[PDB]
Amino acid sequence: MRMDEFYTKVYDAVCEIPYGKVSTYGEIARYVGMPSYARQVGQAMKHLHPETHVPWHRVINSRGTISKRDISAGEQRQKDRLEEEGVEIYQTSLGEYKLNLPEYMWKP
DNA sequence: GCCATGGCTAGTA
DNA sequence: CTACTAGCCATGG
Repeated sequence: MRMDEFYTKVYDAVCEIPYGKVSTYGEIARYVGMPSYARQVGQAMKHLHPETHVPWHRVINSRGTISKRDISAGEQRQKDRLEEEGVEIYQTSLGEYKLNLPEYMWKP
């Protein structure tokens, strides 16, 4: 399998998500049959124009937190998205937006 | 050829 | 609970 097909598969998947629930970079590389490519899933999302109707925000690291993404402050748009999604979000000791991971994982 | 990034994971201290 | 490991891997200079 080449890239770009890859990219799409992902995108389609991240639309397969149910409003409210979420998944995980790894939990998606694993799925589109490309287990190891978790890190590329981040990038895939990193790309994306702001004009999209794709559910970027509702996706996280296996830690069940908003990944750092060092270069950004959309970490907030991601937050202010799901407290909008009804998903309850709790800020954390020395920073961090975390939340009950397994209330919201996704299943066929 | 190289390394330096990256929205990563899964260990084990 | 945190911190710091291995490994993983495009992508671009």
